[PDB]
Amino acid sequence: GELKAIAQELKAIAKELKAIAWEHKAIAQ
Amino acid sequence: GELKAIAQELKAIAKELKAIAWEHKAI
Amino acid sequence: GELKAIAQELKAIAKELKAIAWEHKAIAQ
Amino acid sequence: GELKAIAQELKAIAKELKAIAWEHKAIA
Amino acid sequence: GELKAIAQELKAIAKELKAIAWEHKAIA
Amino acid sequence: GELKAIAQELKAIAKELKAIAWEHKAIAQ
Ligand SMILES: [Br-]
Repeated sequence: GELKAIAQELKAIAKELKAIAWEHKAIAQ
Repeated sequence: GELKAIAQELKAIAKELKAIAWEHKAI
Repeated sequence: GELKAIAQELKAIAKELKAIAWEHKAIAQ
Repeated sequence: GELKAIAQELKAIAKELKAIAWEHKAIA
Repeated sequence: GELKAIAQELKAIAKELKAIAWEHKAIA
Repeated sequence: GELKAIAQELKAIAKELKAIAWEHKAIAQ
């Protein structure tokens, strides 16, 4: 379904944001 | 429901953005 | 309702991007 | 209604994204 | 539509995100 | 459909995020 595909994109977005959040944390040494 | 699920992913999103807002406040 | 839930999480999202905007604004000024 | 409320939050999100971009450009 | 309107704001979001990556591309 | 249109913008959004994500990594290096 298209609602399911919408959740899938939101999920991929969340993990990209997860990674960036981690970079900032790492970069904060 | 797939709307509930959509909401969950937005919740996770706000969680990461919050973490990011902080690490900026932390640098 | 579930659409309300979605709108509420987008409000929260908009908020964090506001905070992030301010921190960047800070770095500049 | 609710779909409207969603568009207006998106709008607000777009606006804040634009604010961040401006601040990036403004460092140099 | 309202759905149509949501897509336009999401399109606006994509655009601002693309501007952020451009400034970042300038730094990096 | 309009839902597919929405899912496609979310796909475009994930892409730019991904690029920004790779920008932060390059700085980390
Ligand atoms: Br950023």
